[PDB]
This record gives sequence, structure tokens and C-alpha cells, in this order.
Amino acid sequence: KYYGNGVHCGKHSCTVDWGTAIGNIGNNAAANWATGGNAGWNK
Repeated sequence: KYYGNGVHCGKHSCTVDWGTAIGNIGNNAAANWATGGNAGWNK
């Protein structure tokens, strides 16, 4: 399911093996990067 390039599909876009990390990143970019990321994404 998760082993390589495009396999994990997975949000219909086929979310890439980085999926949930890039999810948390993009979420806290929208929430907190107005401060420059003073708290940031997953610490």
C-alpha cells in the first residue's frame, strides 16, 4: 500500500509517501505562518 512513488491512493490525487507530514505542514502554514511560524508545524 505505502511502499513507493504513486501506490498509496489515497485522497484520489495519490497522496505521496510524505502524505500526513505535508498535511500537518500545510495546516500550520495556514494557521500560524502569519507570525513567521512562531510555534510552527509538528515540533
